[PDB]
Amino acid sequence: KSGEEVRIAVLGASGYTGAEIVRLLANHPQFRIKVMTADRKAGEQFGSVFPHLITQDLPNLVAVKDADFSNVDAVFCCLPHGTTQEIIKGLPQELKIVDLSADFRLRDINEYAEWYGHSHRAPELQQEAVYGLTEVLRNEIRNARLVANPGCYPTSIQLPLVPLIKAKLIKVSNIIIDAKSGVSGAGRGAKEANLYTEIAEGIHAYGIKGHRHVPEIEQGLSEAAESKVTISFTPNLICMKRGMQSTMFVEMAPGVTANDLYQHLKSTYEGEEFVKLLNGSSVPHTRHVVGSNYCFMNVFEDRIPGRAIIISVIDNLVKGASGQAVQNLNLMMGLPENTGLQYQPLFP
Amino acid sequence: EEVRIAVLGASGYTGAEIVRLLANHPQFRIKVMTADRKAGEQFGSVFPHLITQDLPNLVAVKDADFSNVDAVFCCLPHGTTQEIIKGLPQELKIVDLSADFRLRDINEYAEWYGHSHRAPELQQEAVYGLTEVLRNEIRNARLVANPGCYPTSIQLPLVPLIKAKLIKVSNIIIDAKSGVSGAGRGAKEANLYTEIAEGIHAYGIKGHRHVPEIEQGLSEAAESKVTISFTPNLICMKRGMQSTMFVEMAPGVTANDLYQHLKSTYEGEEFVKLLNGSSVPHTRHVVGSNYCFMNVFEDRIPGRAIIISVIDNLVKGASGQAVQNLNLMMGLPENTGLQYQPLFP
Amino acid sequence: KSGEEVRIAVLGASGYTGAEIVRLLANHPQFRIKVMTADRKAGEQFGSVFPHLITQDLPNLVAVKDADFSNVDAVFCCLPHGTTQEIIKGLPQELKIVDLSADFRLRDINEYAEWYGHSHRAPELQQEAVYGLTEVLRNEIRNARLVANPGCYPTSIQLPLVPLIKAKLIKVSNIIIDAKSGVSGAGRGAKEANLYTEIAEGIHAYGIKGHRHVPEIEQGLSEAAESKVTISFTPNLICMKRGMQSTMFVEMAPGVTANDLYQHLKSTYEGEEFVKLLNGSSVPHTRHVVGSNYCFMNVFEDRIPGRAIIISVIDNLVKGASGQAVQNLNLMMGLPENTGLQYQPLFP
Amino acid sequence: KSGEEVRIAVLGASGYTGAEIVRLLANHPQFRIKVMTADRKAGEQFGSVFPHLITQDLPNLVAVKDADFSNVDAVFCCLPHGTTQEIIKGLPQELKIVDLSADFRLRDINEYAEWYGHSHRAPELQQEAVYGLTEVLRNEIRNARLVANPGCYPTSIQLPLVPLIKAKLIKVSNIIIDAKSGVSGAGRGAKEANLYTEIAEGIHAYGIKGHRHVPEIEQGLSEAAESKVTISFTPNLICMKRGMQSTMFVEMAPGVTANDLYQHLKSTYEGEEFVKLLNGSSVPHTRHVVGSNYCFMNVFEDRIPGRAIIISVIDNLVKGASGQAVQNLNLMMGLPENTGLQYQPLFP
Repeated sequence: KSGEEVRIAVLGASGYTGAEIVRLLANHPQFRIKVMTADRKAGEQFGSVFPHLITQDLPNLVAVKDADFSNVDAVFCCLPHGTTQEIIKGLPQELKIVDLSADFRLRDINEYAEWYGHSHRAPELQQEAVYGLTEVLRNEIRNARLVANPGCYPTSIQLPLVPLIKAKLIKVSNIIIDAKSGVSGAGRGAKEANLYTEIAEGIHAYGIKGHRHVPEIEQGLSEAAESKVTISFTPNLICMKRGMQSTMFVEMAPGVTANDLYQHLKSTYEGEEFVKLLNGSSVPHTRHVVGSNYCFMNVFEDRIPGRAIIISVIDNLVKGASGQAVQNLNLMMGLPENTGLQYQPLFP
Repeated sequence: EEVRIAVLGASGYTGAEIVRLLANHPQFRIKVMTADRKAGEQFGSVFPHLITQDLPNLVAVKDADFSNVDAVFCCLPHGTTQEIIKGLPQELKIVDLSADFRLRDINEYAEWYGHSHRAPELQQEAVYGLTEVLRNEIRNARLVANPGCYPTSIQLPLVPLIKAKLIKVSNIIIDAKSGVSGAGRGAKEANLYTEIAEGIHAYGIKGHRHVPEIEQGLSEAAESKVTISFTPNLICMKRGMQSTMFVEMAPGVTANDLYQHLKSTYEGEEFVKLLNGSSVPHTRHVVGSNYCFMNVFEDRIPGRAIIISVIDNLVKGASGQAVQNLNLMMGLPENTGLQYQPLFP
Repeated sequence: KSGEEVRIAVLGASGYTGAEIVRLLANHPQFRIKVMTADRKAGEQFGSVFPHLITQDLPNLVAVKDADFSNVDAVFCCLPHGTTQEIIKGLPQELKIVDLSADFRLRDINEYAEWYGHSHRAPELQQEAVYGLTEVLRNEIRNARLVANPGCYPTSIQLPLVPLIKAKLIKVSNIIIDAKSGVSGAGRGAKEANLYTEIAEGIHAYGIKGHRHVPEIEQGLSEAAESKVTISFTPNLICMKRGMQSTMFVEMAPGVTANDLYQHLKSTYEGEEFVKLLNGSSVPHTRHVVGSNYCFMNVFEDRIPGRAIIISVIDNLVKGASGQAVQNLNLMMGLPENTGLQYQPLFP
Repeated sequence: KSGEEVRIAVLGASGYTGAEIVRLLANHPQFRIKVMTADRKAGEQFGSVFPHLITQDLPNLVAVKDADFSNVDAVFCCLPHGTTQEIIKGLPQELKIVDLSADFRLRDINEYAEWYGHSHRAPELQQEAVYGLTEVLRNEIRNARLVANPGCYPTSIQLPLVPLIKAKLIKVSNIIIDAKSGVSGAGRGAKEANLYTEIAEGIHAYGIKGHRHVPEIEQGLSEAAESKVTISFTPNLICMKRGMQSTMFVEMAPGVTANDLYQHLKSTYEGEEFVKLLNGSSVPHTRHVVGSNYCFMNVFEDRIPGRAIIISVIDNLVKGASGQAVQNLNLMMGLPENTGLQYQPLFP
């Protein structure tokens, strides 16, 4: 603890999202959790919900409806869809808000109702929200009040593709993406599908053709391309808790080589602490960024002429979620972006 | 009637699988097993899970007596295979699980393996052991080159679709995933539980030794040179393999059309099943069986389709198919000793 | 399929137990499933409940009420607890029944109600039921109509301990047992505690002093000792799907050595196909019996004078459950015990 | 970083031990690695050996013989064995040294030879070395130049047992211990037995009667009891990377209850940040201390009258190794004990 303390409120902290925010803020010198909510577990001690955090001095969980924000400086929000928009819309003006849900991610409010089953409840506010892909919208994020924190898959995919598309080094046709993620992305909910026995020692694709993150990914790619981009995105559930890898099979622009893609990503992220372009032909392993806020990537040439292969990995729970959220709040509060986010990966 | 089996190079996982599968085979009985590093040792000592099996002690390959052997399963190094197999007696059914006799173009072999083919004559008579596809040929063959795991999972769905001209041979993008058991039992830092568990990574980028084997099969089906994109990934699981093929369909063809053609092609096949509706094949669902489960889906991009195929890399992807082939070449039903259902959970 | 088919009925087949029975019987040349029941999953196709069995020609699930036993030879039962006692009590007479639940394992009626919450609903029937520990009560089981198939932990423990106690080679004082089991024993029920994320890469003890298998184990040991035996049993949930290991720390009788124990178990089980004493100082691995109906064991000298350490492993789902259930039905039907049970361990 | 820099040298850093030290020191404001040795991988960048540490600014590994200690203040040592004593003996008589090997853990030189074959090579230095069980020998560690960092199993075992024995609350007879550990404790050595395929989905006991940690454990227990303590210790290799759990089945002294044991541990470690006694009957999970320098423990009454069950868990790589080493060096350098050791558990 140092500098001036920033009073934090975590809304919807009973999931893994909340556990990670707590974990990360325990290492942050200024951010201090003062209020935590979990409607289904109000009155309970967080240490009772997450035994691994028993040594942390935290306030008892309260129902979000009883949360007092008058003496709070910033909020990390992780509530259900629809309810999020209503709650955030009512929060006081003097606050920094980072919503980890997808509720304020899509600019097209109609595109939201189509993919989430209901009318956008905060259309006015949606126009004020800024997409939290730190390294890409940094300028806009630092003077934004409401930040819509990106989803995990979208984060791993846009970091490499956005800059390449803006520079016109790759075409926007036939972008084939095969993404893999640890099962922690499915949450703590009691589901037969996510049982150790149903997951361990095996894998399988899911969300074929229409995963809810597709619109989010295309939104960012379309803005970079200045034309409607339609991708092929196939996620796969892996028998591991943490870690995410997105492999993008792209067609390069006329005369462009895999090395050209490599050099552009290199100069684009050379000064970026959390986005690292690996050396030579080193292959990024998801195991090498677990527990860190890092994104490791590299690009290789495809056996097929004119094509390239891009591999991007992150800890779906950190840079893919809570890590990026804290990174954004650091930026919004004017603090170094790496504050409390320098934990090196836990390997083995 | 009992068929005397010899297993050359049985100290690996491949050998263990052969022993396990032949344990429930009414006719095939192992009489000879070789291994040079672990020669003289009891197999139950190399693989404690097979301690109840009555097997001969391992012997050096140079001391193996094939005179009283009917069939042979071969699993030797990247070069010693051609020499050894070339010197085996004539009256024998031979199923080589290595990749030494998989490529017909003797030239392509030198390219991807360094040295020149050491048995070009035999190469001409060897038959690619992709059972469901070359059944007729395998039945008449003396020497069968058992397919590799990735190639098996891929050619089964792709060969018939290309022959029927329902998919194009351009931009065939393949992302394959395999359990680390495919890496072998060799002592390596990279394959340690600590270096593998709770994580994944791609490997053999652009230049994996199975690429020409895959293209060979696709090219003949297409009658033109096919160049694919193939990217394998090492998964943190022991058994299981899943190949995802992102293909472009011919004009006017839909994903369902591909589904129906595969359905018709394999309706009578016991070990290749097309799942119903849009059910997704899980590698966990075929572990320990000689099955290959597959299904095809519409791609979000117009004119494209997504094909998913899974097998147990150690069974239908290796030893299972080798036994399926030997049954065929020995005149026995193909499923003999290969009806074990998947071990799930 | 060989001469003389036996029509099998499986009640409560929607769980892992049922799945294992299906897998095993597909290997059985005589046993053929003709009826399968599921409570809140009736009418569905078994291949839909368990995709890995999609190739098996099986009857669709029906309500237990619709079960027609007129043409059924044997019955495998796996139900709630309390529901089992009722259903079995009301079953035909000319039926061979193997109950995998714990309902008919304990002879002490009060002891049951005391460990299962409710009172025994078939006290009269309980007296006819035979404990299904094959190798130990083979003669009784053979002529029994109702067989109470043993639990997994109890199977791994009694096999080595019962003969040793009968032989008076070990004392019944301070029998300390630390058992470890794969999470598959917890069932396919949707529960947070059994999620991959909550189980993977970690272990923990459970049921500390108060596990339902204790009275089952003590019952067998007390009978073998002709005295009331009170043990120390502590189970541990391991991050693996199947496999089970029981480590018994016992005190040997005066003048007895670990080798003496070893030789008695060897002679006791030399002609037993499914109970094997490993050679020399070989340590039994759970990974080495997975998928088989084997129980591998060995006994070692303890550093403390006068003590020994016995290690016993089995696949909790096979010899610890469905495999032994099938072993028992074979015996009851006059078929070789290994019929459909010669599957060698799936390793790796 | 802040407050005068402490230049660190790590001898034998190519293993998990060294990687862990690097990870922990990256979070330490004062400790800065300046020298790292390794013979096999001499000349290589640490980031090439451990890809998860590529963003760290470290010196290339150098052969120990070419190591320069002129600009080093303290040293962490993780050399083979039989090599440690000779090397440490030759280091500058002014460096603070924490040896993570077992070579200086045994005070009785005769015991060392009697257990390792060859004689102790630095018996004179041995008398000077201090056993590094921080919470137990804090005062001595503060003043030591050479600290023999405890092994993992012994640390998890002595923390609970030592206090209880000194208070004579438990007998020193029939102390039965069954311990479990993640395979990371086996090292990064290329070995068939530690392959994913040979470890995953299975467990097995090892070192039956004869594990090298036994004399270390008995040394601590005998000191506490003031008599020779002979224990029963049985380790087990678990299919998980990190984590360790020791379960001690002990006999309580006359009139002593489990609660008495609980209350004494509660009182003993009340002010200890890294040794936590859980509440009520809360069971410690190894998954709940992963990545942290914590030891979670609890005690329960055994089903057998007069007996009790103690469970202690830690991350074998942190509190069981590098975490405690850093903890000790903090004391020796006069820095707050928890400096750079406040990382909360990585769960899930």
